[PDB]
Amino acid sequence: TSWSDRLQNAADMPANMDKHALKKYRREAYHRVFVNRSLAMEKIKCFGFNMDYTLAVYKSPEYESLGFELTVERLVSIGYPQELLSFAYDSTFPTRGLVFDTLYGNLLKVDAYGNLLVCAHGFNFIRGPETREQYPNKFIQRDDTERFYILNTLFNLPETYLLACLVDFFTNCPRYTSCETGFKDGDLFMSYRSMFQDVRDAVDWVHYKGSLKEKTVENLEKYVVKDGKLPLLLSRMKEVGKVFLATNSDYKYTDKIMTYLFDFPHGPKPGSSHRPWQSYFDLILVDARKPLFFGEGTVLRQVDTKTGKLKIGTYTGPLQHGIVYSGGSSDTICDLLGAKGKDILYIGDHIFGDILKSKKRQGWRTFLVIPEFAQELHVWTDKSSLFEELQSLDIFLAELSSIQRRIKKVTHDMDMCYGMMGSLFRSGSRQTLFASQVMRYADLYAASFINLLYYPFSYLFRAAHVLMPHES
Amino acid sequence: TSWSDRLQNAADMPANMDKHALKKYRREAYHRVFVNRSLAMEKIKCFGFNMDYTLAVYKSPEYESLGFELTVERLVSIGYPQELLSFAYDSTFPTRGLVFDTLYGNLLKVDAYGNLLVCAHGFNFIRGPETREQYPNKFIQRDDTERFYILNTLFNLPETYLLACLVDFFTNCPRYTSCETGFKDGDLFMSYRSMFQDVRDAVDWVHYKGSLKEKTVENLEKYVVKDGKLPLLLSRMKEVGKVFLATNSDYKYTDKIMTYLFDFPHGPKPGSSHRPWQSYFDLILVDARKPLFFGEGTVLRQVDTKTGKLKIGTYTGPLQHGIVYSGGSSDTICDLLGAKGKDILYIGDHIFGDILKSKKRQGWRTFLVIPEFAQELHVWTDKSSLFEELQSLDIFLAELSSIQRRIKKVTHDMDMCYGMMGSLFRSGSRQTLFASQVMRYADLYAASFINLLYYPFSYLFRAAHVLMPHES
Amino acid sequence: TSWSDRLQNAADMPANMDKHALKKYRREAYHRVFVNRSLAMEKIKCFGFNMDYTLAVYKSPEYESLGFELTVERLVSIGYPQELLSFAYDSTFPTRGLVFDTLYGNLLKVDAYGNLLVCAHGFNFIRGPETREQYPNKFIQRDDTERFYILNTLFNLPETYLLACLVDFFTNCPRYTSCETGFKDGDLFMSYRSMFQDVRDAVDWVHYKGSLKEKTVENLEKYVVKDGKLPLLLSRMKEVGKVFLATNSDYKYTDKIMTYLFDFPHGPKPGSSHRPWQSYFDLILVDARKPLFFGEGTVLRQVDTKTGKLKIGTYTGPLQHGIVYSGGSSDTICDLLGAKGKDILYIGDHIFGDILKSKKRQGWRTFLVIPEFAQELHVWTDKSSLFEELQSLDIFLAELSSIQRRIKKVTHDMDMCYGMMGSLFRSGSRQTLFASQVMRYADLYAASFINLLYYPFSYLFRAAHVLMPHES
Amino acid sequence: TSWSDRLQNAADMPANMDKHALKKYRREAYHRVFVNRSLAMEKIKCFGFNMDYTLAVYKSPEYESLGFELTVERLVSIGYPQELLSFAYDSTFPTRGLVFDTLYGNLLKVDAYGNLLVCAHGFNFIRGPETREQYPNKFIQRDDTERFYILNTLFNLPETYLLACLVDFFTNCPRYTSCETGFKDGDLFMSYRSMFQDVRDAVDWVHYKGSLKEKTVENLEKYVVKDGKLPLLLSRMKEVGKVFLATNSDYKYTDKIMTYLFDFPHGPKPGSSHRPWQSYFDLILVDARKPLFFGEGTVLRQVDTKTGKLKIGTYTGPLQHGIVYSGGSSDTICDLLGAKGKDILYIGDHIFGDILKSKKRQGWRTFLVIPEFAQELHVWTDKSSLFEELQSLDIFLAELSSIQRRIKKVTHDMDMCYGMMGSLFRSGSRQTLFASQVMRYADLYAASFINLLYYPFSYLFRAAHVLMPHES
Ligand SMILES: Nc1ncnc2c1ncn2[C@@H]1O[C@H](COP(=O)(O)OP(=O)(O)OP(=O)(O)O)[C@@H](O)[C@H]1O
Ligand SMILES: Nc1ncnc2c1ncn2[C@@H]1O[C@H](COP(=O)(O)OP(=O)(O)OP(=O)(O)O)[C@@H](O)[C@H]1O
Ligand SMILES: Nc1ncnc2c1ncn2[C@@H]1O[C@H](COP(=O)(O)OP(=O)(O)OP(=O)(O)O)[C@@H](O)[C@H]1O
Ligand SMILES: Nc1ncnc2c1ncn2[C@@H]1O[C@H](COP(=O)(O)OP(=O)(O)OP(=O)(O)O)[C@@H](O)[C@H]1O
Repeated sequence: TSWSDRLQNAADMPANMDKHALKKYRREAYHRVFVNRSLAMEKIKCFGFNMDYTLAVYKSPEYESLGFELTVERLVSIGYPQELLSFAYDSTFPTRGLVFDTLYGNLLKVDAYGNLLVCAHGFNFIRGPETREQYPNKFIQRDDTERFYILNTLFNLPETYLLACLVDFFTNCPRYTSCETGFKDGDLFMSYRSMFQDVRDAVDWVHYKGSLKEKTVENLEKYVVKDGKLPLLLSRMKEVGKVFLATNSDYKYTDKIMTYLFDFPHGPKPGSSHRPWQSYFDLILVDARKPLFFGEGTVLRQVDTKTGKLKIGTYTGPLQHGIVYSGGSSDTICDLLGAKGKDILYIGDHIFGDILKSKKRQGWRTFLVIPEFAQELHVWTDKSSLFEELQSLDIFLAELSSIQRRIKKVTHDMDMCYGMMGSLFRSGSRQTLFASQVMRYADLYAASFINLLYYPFSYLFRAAHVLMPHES
Repeated sequence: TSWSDRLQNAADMPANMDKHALKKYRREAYHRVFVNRSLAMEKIKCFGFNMDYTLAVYKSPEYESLGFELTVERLVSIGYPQELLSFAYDSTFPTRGLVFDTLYGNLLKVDAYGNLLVCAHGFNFIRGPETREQYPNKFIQRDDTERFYILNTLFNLPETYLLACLVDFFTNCPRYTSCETGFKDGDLFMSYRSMFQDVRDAVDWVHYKGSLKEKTVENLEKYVVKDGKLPLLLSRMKEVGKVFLATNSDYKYTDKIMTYLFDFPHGPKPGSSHRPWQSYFDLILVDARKPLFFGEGTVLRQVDTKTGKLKIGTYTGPLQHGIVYSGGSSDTICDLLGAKGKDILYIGDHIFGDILKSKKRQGWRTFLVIPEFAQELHVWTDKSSLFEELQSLDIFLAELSSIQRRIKKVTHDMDMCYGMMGSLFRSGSRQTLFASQVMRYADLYAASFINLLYYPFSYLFRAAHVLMPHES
Repeated sequence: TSWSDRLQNAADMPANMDKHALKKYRREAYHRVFVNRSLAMEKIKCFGFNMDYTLAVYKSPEYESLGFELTVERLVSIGYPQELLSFAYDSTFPTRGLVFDTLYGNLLKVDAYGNLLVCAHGFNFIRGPETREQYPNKFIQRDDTERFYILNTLFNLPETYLLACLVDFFTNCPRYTSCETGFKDGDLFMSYRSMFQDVRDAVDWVHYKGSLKEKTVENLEKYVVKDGKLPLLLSRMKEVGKVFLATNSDYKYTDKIMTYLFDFPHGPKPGSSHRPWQSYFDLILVDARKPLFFGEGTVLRQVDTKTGKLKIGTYTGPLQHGIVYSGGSSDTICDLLGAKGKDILYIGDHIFGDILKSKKRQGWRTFLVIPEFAQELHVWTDKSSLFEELQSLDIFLAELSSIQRRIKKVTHDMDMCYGMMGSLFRSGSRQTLFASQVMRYADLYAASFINLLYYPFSYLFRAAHVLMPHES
Repeated sequence: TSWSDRLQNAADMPANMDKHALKKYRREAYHRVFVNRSLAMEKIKCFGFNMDYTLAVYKSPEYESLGFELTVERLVSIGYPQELLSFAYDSTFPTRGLVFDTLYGNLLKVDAYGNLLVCAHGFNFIRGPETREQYPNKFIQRDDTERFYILNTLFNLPETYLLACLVDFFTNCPRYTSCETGFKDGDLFMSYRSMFQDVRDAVDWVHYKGSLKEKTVENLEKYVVKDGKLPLLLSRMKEVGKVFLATNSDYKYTDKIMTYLFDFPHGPKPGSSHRPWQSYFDLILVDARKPLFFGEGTVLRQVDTKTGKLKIGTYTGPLQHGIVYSGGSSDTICDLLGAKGKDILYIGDHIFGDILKSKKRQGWRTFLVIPEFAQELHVWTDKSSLFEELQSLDIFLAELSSIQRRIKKVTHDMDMCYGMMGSLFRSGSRQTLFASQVMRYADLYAASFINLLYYPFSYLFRAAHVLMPHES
């Protein structure tokens, strides 16, 4: 049971729009919208979306394995050894949000302060004392972006695992000599940094020049979650405000995916005429180039929706029915829809490029979709006893040696229930950088934005006020 | 009664080192150390200090008025109108941490998200609806550092007030025509941006080329808080670890100020031989150039402590008794003291240049001194009824029009008890950017670091664990 | 008769190595090496080459027309109008070295000071007075590289003509409205700058992702000059020094072209065994990335000459027989060959990326190949009477109105003998930027480096010393 | 007899404005204007000047020694050793235009290609073979501006000598150990780079914060050449065009110097009423900040000519009689005077900041004043026999070992007649970078712009056309 199994299970259920059924449904944690800062939904005048892993949730582990397989094949194609073909994607290893240290070739799980929570070299999980040789302060400088790469997105899950496979493979292959910063192969030296760049380039290649999109579109049922409640919720949003799409993907791929997402023998509700996906949007913008989109952006272009090609020149005209934009900036959207930032609820899955940047650069309201959250929630509630014991040990240790070794043991057993790299949100009692960024920049979050269907449009999402220590 | 009156009052009390007297003393909020993240003092091996507003707390409002007067005189000296000489510093106007908007000439109090809490043009406090003409989303882009300047330090309190005096003066003087972005004076246009730069340059000039330091040193009793408990606490720190000074000030001024701070007819305790201030430090570093200090820093130099001049060349030698450094970097300190970041408690007053940067760049532990906090605490406890009523109104409004107008009225009455720009930490129920940065980057904070004297060196400072909404 | 016709004509002649025959052959201007700075050939220890338009001279106008056709087809493929397919390359329009002004859409021929010599908007040649509206000082700022693009290479001849075709087409097509800085097409605006970037991108695409290389290699006799004297001269160079290749092209294409260049039923001389092209080189380096090559360069890689792919990792080994390098820097070559800069004669066709940069960055000696020079020389000698009359008019005008109008008329008639954009080297009595860069940075120049065959290896190439006005 | 002795000698002669006397006077080389590019004076509509070493020629060696003495005193004041006070400026050592190599501490005389002509470490002149250890290719990369500093101006003559004094002093002082890149002094290391920066900072300090200007103005007869022909030539320029001043100096100093320059008991000619210096200028601009002046420049300000202070704000008004500008850009001048670049003859002494930059950035016509040229001309004509012998040896050596050693010997004897660093313009038969920049960017040059007085305003300055080798 993967996280996308939970989501597709909830997607196969028709929407019971009885007012009592909704209030009861959103009592379960899997259907709730969780709130970091209070948000009065009645003030939202525009609902904005990205597409990938938000409207189009790619099924797991099939999609990650496809991306992994095509990336491995690209690396072999450019000269990596044939043994890469023996790799097989393993969804229990990677957790999202890890940091690859290109100097020493380690995957790191860190908190918001750069403190080390987990350190794996290949598949070898390095314990505290051994990490101090490379990390004397158990700490990394997050601003050293040349050295450290944060694997933010679900698209990064294949390469997260692949980086560890590669370090593991070169380390244990007798043709290579392991050095502090890479591998020696006779008169060739492969640094972890250049290896990382090859992987990163191959993932980009797979997405932009390879066959990933083609293989996705030829088997959409295998790769993309489909939910009849999606047209219903969007149609309700359009009744109370405006709806826009702003995706980094190109129009041809967006058209294929969105057509599939809306391919039901009916419109918003069973019994209604089917409507094209574009009719659900007041504004459609592709090739957004987020997060640059939230600053100067790029030149605003017009898509020829017949050919899927850009028309030649900068588009200077108005928002017209049927027009599709390419590029532009977030100001394009606000001007064309007559919106201010706080009028907008932007619904995305990229913690940095969608949520952090729209919040900090423009003061948009934010809803973070966390696709793995359906599975994380299941583990969290099933193992809440382990966490509670952890909280008790920390309290008992505060009043006071065998307690500290028991804290590490419970922490490990809890973390392993999530996978080898632990929970997206914490390791034991220590929060991750990702958890901290969610809390700070996502006003609302959930496994799926479809959970908004279970709340009335006048709903006041409420968070407790934050107080300083001296104020409480 | 200024905030420095509270501090000097607590400074005139001898230290009662009875173990029960300490535990009782630190029960009062004015003597507590407040905790944002747990910190086991037994792990601290090095105590580091800045000097200005930490070891040398400048008395208020005398010091701010002196800085104001010399800045006004410098501006008049370079050609500003004689009417500036009629200005008089007013400590009830400025609050620290405001943002000057150089485009429109406004002082802004903002939260961590750039939302507007207060907007004053000159001395005219602009209400919500009128601010939307210039701030359509009631929001500023904090990354637009060319436009927005954050007035972080107590040294910025004179210019905070002076900026408002100047906007007020040019606005109401018939020789000038007010425009959106500055003032027209015939064939001369003075933008708010160039006016701001003149003020900023004049404050720098006053500090580096003017008479401020000279006038301070000639009347240290008037301008600098003096506390016999300072040598005692530093001496206790040196018994359990190492002690270092890292100040942006030059050696000649540091020597004068520190000599005064230690000028008692005794050493750490009454009855003990007096010791020179330098003997309290394992490492003394001046001209630190923080925050660059916490990255590449500058070339490490050696001070000739006889002449107060730098010796010629880069210093390549070891840490020797009596040596004084200039420049260098935070790595200089860690290498020379054999410390890792988390071994260090760095005690400073600059939320950005001392605390944020040492935390994020180096993983140092941090203690933020907030000199005005003595007065803020007094107002907070005296007016806790107003805040409680505010909390109740927000709760009552959440279950549900005359409540919202009452919320704004209580918010104003509460804020005015702090001064015209309100509390350093909030406006009503909304936290400031400064409060958020304190919580995120200051592990400990207090009105004075002397409050550490009331805690044993094995003390475990404890903060509650942070949980995400779905985890609680 | 194109310039490559002259070259291939001289290539079909076997080499007469009789000492008197050589001295007599190099008396004709078409076989001379011309000298800007004295160079003692006996001091040259390494002969270095680029490949494109130096070793592999592409036949004209066939190769330019092929590049033009594929670029037009790429532009139409991305959405430019079908009328582009009616364009046909015209070798009489473009001269190399013109500057495209992306602001106003003009092709400019300039001198080294940025003075305007010729200005064409589309195919409309703008006369002096009309150019002053856009160029008030008849002058462009050459450092404004965002605005002005210098079309340095023969590869730029197709796009030189295509830019003029496009400006001409959009200007005279009634669907578009001509504006100062581009064309309006309803709600789309196409600036000259974005049009230029489309052209530039399409030329790059044609070379790197399109079919240009493929179409060249499938008909090498049509597209590439072949000369049996090339293996002979290289073999003689290797007898007295070292020989290296440093090309921006990739190994697969280099191998195909060079194999063709050496595909004779014999080696250096008729009767000798054929040798593979690689045997003529002590060092072979592809993917050079000049001019960055002459600074930090890129990571040094090793080519797997079986697969044509790079081996994985940085190459740390020594110069071995049969090894082929990729990337690296000019220091790679100097270290591996044990050469200092002035030991090296580098033979290239890129006035900026080969000659200027190797001279200024490294102090290499330089030989500039100018493929069109064979034709320019023919016109120069045939029309020397027109130039002489021009020199006389300038002298007569200096002793003194109908003379000035006659100077412009002779200047035009002379220039048109070269083509519509005149001589590569001048317009009338005014030298071009290209001529000035040749004189300053090319120690030697000729239509072909094969002209070195007509000089003994001890030859002292001599240039007259330059004197200041007061020194003569 | 210094170069300023020649100039002041020619300045003490009244102007004989008889038409025949002028034509005869400008036959002597000392009164000629030398021509690199033809210039029709009738086309010049604006004459522009800098002040320092152009209008105000500082007497030699008195002014250089004053600058040297104050710089040494500043260095000692900040901690350099007392032995510096034993230095005495020596005008026979420095030549203008040398390059200080901050890596190895050498003064270099180079040609335009970075080839080494002279290399002195301290006062030790390093011969060819010994220079190859540090300069393997006898070549420096001129674009390595962090390493190499070109000493362009006469203001740099004191520090040119001082750098050599310092290297000499530290090398031969037993307290210091000489290393490749600087000097070790126990636990202090002084790199040549930081030593150079101290010198550069001290020269700036002397000019901007020290007593150099004050000491100059208190004895103007000692320090500044005064010529009654200066008001006459400027008055004649104003009769045929406009005249402007654009100086990097401030107004207070400009006013003092210019008042002295015009302090005669008469105006342009004996017998005429004296006029204030400002009346000779249509436009006066101080604080120009050249060469940035020739790009974006700085904010245009207005000088209050009563107080010598800037008025507050940007000046938006028109060119008015009596107005004085500060800052701005070259476009300010062109707009206000209604001039295009080629209408302007700009007369300056800074080969880079005045001449090169105004030529390349704006297409101004240029006149380079070379104050030492009066003395260089004397030596050139007196030793023309040595140069002729040198030319003969080079020719004789071209037809062909004892000739080459005789070429070096004649080259040395010729160079030493100019000073220890040889001629500004060459070393033997090799031209300097400075000579090359003069030829390329100075349309006209002379020891003084006063030489323009000997030419009628319709004069056509003529230079021979430049031809490529194949064109002649
Ligand atoms: N999740 C992320 N993905 C990619 N880049 C990020 C992410 N978070 C931060 N960055 C960027 O990485 C750089 C270094 O981050 P740094 O920790 O210095 O600042 P920060 O993110 O503001 O830290 P904090 O979380 O303490 O606010 C910054 O430019 C920041 O914008
Ligand atoms: N108190 C401060 N004083 C001066 N500069 C600051 C302060 N706080 C942040 N900055 C700097 O101002 C710039 C813009 O801040 P921005 O809000 O973009 O990032 P941030 O400070 O990381 O935000 P956040 O508080 O959301 O983490 C950044 O370079 C940041 O480091
Ligand atoms: N033929 C060329 N092709 C491409 N870029 C060039 C060429 N010639 C010069 N450049 C670059 O264009 C920029 C602007 O040239 P600019 O005229 O400012 O300097 P320059 O080339 O040194 O001039 P000069 O010819 O007077 O020496 C510089 O960075 C220069 O290196
Ligand atoms: N006399 C000078 N003084 C100061 N800087 C200079 C001088 N001459 C050139 N420069 C600057 O130094 C840098 C390096 O010069 P470089 O030799 O790379 O270019 P260049 O001056 O165009 O050379 P060339 O003389 O061959 O045209 C450039 O930015 C150039 O503008």
